[PDB]
Amino acid sequence: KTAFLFAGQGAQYLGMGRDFYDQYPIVKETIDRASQVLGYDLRYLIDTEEDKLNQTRYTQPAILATSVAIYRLLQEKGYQPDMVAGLSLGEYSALVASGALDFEDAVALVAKRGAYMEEAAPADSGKMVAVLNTPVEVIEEACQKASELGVVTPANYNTPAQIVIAGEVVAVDRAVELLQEAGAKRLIPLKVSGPFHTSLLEPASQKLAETLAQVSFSDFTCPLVGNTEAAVMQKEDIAQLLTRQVKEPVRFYESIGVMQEAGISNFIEIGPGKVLSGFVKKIDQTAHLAHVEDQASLVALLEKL
Repeated sequence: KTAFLFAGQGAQYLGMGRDFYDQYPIVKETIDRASQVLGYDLRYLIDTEEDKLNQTRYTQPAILATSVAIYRLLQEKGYQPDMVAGLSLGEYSALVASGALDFEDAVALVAKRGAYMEEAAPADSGKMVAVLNTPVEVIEEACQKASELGVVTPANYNTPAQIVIAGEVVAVDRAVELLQEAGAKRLIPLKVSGPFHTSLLEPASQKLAETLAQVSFSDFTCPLVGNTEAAVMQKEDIAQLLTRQVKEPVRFYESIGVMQEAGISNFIEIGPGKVLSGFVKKIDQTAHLAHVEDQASLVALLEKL
């Protein structure tokens, strides 16, 4: 019946979760637990350090702790998910919600993940273009022809009409030239992060694989649809899949199709932000959808209960 969709990097904002934090002990406990694991006050970072909040190595545990706290709050109000998924970093939040990853383990692990991603691909390096309203085949082909010139592949399959390509500057420029020729009307350059979810991140993925080998995963208490394979993840595959996730495409709409086939009717995006909700509305405007990131959005959800 219901899937929780967890936020990814880029949706953070100063003060996120603070309303919940003061009001709900399950929230304060979750954030202060992450603060202990980290060796610094995450609540103060989120509330006051805007530049650090936007630095990958802090963004990742900030969002994960905030999201896990929001999911845990939803659990206290009587919402339990039947399936989960999360956007990139949000996959780890979903791993925590799905019972497979310990919360304190997650917090340390994403601080490391963030670090490795940031060093291997800084926020201003390479290029990312959102290619709107063009067939997937065209985008893939364009990126293929352009690959002779360097790394360029689709990074984020968001909707059938919204695919972000990423990689190195010259190679990505050659890709959009091929797209315009092919007739692509709407190509939006993005200044969000390094070219994540391409082979450029292979060095990152090596370090993460060593770190992951140390992480001990548990049984899934609920099914999780993974970013990489757009399929329900199996316990024995988690680390191999998280290893590839940082250097391979995130396949969001295909994942939403697996959940609709599993018969899920209702979607709740766990904040910060409403990015996944925007995507699922395009995938299927008839799908029942809600997001929770703050007191107002919590009430809008609960008043249907």
